[PDB]
Amino acid sequence: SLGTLLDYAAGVIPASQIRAAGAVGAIRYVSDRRPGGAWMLGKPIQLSEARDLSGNGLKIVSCYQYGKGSTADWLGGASAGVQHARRGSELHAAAGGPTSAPIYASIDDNPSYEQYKNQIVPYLRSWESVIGHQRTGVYANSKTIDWAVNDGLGSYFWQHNWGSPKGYTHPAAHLHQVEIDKRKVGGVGVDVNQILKPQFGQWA
Repeated sequence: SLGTLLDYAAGVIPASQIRAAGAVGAIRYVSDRRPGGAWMLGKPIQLSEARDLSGNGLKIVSCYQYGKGSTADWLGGASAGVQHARRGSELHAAAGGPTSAPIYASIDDNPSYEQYKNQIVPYLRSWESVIGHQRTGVYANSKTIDWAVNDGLGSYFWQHNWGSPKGYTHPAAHLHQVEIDKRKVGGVGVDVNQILKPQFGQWA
């Protein structure tokens, strides 16, 4: 690793506490709170929080996840992709996120090849059609990252371990989620991510 990035949905953490926890920045949501998700005070990142993080010399990265499970964003394929990508782009810009920075679209699942080809490919192609190939990031397991890389879908890859081989890091991944909810920072549960490549989608 080149440093740690934290991700969290339950609340907003003062940048001084992210820095005190040993992280060099955070991966933050450019998404709304779904029904049943009003507790996700960490969604979406606001301009004031982005200014706090950057102010303390911390890195910022954008990710998108609205639904989950039975309401996973990618289920609706192309039509779902344009609706979610537009909103993510709008929220990223509202928090002062530059258009030179990507947004990591979430595949918070362990899909089959059938789900990938029939639903995730049109979903991710819609993200590319809205914000561009160069701005399309993908949060997925290493199997899904490999399928996307092999298809030339997406430019940034953030590996999760649900459906990835034990102890494996995909050689194309920019970021790797290595720990889920095993830490609390400023009263908020956080996930830990390792930076693998020097250009990983940081705003600055």
